[PDB]
Amino acid sequence: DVDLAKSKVSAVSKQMNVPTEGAFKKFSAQVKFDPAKAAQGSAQMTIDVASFDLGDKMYNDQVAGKDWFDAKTYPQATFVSSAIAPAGGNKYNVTGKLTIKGKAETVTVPVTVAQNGATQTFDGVLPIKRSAFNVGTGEWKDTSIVADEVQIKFHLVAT
Ligand SMILES: CC(C)=CCC/C(C)=C/CC/C(C)=C/CC/C(C)=C/CC/C(C)=C/CC/C(C)=C/CC/C(C)=C/CC/C(C)=C\COP(=O)(O)OP(=O)(O)O
Repeated sequence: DVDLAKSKVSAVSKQMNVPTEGAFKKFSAQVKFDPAKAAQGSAQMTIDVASFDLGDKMYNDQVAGKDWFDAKTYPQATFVSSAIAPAGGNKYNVTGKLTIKGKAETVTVPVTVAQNGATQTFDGVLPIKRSAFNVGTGEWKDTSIVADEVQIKFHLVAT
């Protein structure tokens, strides 16, 4: 499987002179994938949500708090695949369970895969609604302040 230092998971939000992008500095992931048997593959990711870095300590503290991630109550977010559907041209629709702030949803993410030497790379973007996971509640429900749509971007490098 993977390499954190070589890999990146980020989230892009809007409001609306944006992107505002933050990156999770601590996560793990496991991938098992052979394009000759793609549907037999699997992947999981576990993110340490308190490691989310927007490049600003006050923003980082706010987003860790109860109305946002509530990182003390829910320290991790997870994705676990259940199916992989080839989409043609090194693209695969990867379906699985995304759990954020203790709320689970089935999601399908388009992933592009490349191999070069002993390295495999997995790139994709998953749009979600933060409200679906109750991320940014209370006064932060107002989507004229922070948009509901958040794009989760990942670049996973294995071996
Ligand atoms: C074929 C194969 C095997 C492929 C591999 C498959 C594979 C590994 C796929 C991976 C797919 C996925 C889903 C990967 C990600 C996995 C996980 C667990 C993702 C969860 C990440 C996560 C916690 C996402 C939630 C992100 C959210 C909703 C973040 C909130 C966004 C945020 C913090 C916005 C804050 C806005 C900011 C910084 C400031 C606002 O400032 P403000 O005060 O309002 O300014 P003003 O007042 O001026 O307006």
